[PDB]
Amino acid sequence: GIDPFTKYKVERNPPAFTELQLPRYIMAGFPVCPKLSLEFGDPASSLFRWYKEAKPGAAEPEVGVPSSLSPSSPSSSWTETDVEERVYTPSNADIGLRLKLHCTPGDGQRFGHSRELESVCVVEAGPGTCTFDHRHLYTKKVTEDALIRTVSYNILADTYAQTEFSRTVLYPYCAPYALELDYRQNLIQKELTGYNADVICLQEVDRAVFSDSLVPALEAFGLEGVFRIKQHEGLATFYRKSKFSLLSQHDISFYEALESDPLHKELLEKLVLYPSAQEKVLQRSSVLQVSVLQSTKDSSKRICVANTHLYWHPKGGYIRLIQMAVALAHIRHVSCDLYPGIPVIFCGDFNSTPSTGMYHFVINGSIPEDHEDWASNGEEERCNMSLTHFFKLKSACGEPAYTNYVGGFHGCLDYIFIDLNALEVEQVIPLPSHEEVTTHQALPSVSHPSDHIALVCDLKWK
Ligand SMILES: [Mg+2]
Ligand SMILES: [Mg+2]
Repeated sequence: GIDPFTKYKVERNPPAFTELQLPRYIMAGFPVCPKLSLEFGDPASSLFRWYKEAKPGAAEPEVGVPSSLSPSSPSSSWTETDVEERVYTPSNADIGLRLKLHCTPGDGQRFGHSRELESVCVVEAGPGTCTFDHRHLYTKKVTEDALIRTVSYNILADTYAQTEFSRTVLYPYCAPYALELDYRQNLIQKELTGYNADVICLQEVDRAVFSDSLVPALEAFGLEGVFRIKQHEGLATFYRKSKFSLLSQHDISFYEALESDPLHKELLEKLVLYPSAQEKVLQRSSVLQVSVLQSTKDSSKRICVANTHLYWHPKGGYIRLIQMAVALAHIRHVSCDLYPGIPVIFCGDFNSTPSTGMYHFVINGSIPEDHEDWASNGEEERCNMSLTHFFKLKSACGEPAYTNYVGGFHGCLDYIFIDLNALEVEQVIPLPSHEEVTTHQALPSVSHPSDHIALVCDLKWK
């Protein structure tokens, strides 16, 4: 009815849902993570109730009649479930059924008007096994305050997969349905949420994947994220709110920093002696995400979390060297100048195996001017120089046989680098066995949602 006090009153914007979406793909044993954009409220104080179709086909959609959210069907075609949580995980018994979510926005003090929506898909059977199933045995609980469970994962961008070409030439061994973004995202949501991690650094994140898949899944499990585009896709970093808050951000673009920031003046002076190499470096659009996190448990503890995806080309060794030199100089500035020497975690797809110049530089703190990678793409783009950096770094998950495994290539390209003076490794969550990885020849597969393998480790302060 009419509120008779509105003439006397300036009144609140009530809690209200401003996006409500269900996944377009749903599978038994995989969490259904609704997208909720909640204004003037929070999901934690909101109400959720899940319904399932009474039996397959029972809920016939109203023809031509509009809803702004979903199809609409008779209320009597639906059965109320047990589940009053934001996330619903279907069972085998749900196979063949559509789902319906009824939710009421709240802010802890009051509720706003409820909305409801139905899935357009039915629950499907899930894969028999996934490579992360055994790994999840190690990550059943959120870690204690003394630990930082850290993930690094290149999740394979739809913008590079989705293709018929990618399907027929790069990934011909993979079931086409398992290459589909919606299938891979459902696996990725289960994978990442099951790691129960504190810091998650991702690469090859499509913008829409960030907004529609990762944020809804990970925020349901207590993590918040930030995104930085490269060109067609980019980087994401998530952190567990119960253990960290985001204190500051210091993202850079390597070409932009190298040419315009006096921090890198000495490196730039070395490179201008090599016009052709310099041109190739400054044409690259790789970026570096840097997030300084404040511990919610200990006011004295802050950590510098960096994330990157370096230049991809096999002959791009000298470019990756220069990109990492810029990254580490920038990270030194943030972690040692803007903050007085805080620990560094540096995740990424570095597109560099352990035998490369870039890797040598990282773990030794220097590289000589005569290293062969200074002519990785031939004489004209040669750029011999000696570099040094400040850090004592080690790879927390070591040097696996590979972290990227496709039909035509495999190698260790991904690392979680840590400041070994400040952090140590409590445990490494084992990568899938070679026999697991090759069950469907290579990756991705019906059982594994990327062509890379997630690195997961538990770190501790020294
Ligand atoms: Mg890739
Ligand atoms: Mg790569």
